[PDB]
Amino acid sequence: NFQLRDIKDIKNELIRERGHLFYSKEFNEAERLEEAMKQSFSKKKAIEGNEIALKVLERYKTIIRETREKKEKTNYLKENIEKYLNDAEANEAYIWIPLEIDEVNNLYFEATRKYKNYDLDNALDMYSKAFNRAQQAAKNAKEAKALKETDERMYKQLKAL
Repeated sequence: NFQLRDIKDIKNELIRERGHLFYSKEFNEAERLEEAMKQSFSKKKAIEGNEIALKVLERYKTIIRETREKKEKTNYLKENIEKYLNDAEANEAYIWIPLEIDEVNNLYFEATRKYKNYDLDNALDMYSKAFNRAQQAAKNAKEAKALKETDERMYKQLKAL
């Protein structure tokens, strides 16, 4: 099981991940319930307080578990965006599809502004759009490149032979 200290520690960790900022509503709610538990204990009702305390622990654990989950998903999308933007830049993307590359850089930027305003959910949506368009960008860069190689390789033969 657990004790009073257990909450101190979980709550400390949650603050350390800025859980209270990413989920300020659910954090106000768990803090209101922590008060209730404190009244219980001070009014000498250990069973009632302990019954509330098991909940406060789980309300606090949810906030970190989900903060962590989306943090990890967020920086997976980030690393993959840079990976496919590389693959696209390697395939002449600033020749054939430069404005497609700008859109991605812009989506990624605006997603980071959302992330910094502690809006994990909308931040993740725009990082997912940016991801989808990095994939699409990498593809269109290859297809475009391959097309140019074919057209100039025909056209060399025609104009001489």
